[PDB]
Amino acid sequence: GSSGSSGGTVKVYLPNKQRTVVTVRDGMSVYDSLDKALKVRGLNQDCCVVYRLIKGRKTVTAWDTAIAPLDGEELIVEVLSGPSSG
Repeated sequence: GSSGSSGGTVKVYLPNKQRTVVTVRDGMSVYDSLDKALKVRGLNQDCCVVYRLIKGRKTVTAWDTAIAPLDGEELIVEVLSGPSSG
């Protein structure tokens, strides 16, 4: 959404129709990053997924992955759920 803000942070969209701004570090991973983002609610990196904003497409992300290559972007943290098949 309209947000004319440019600095050293990132917006994290939680599944709790909520969002949290985190600091962009060049070392930590997405897990250690979204870690709190989850704990804050009590979520876990087991039944949760993070989507990246690419050309307006939720591109799943890895936990082991780094958060360095995430300068100026937004991730969507959701809970793994849905009818796989059937």
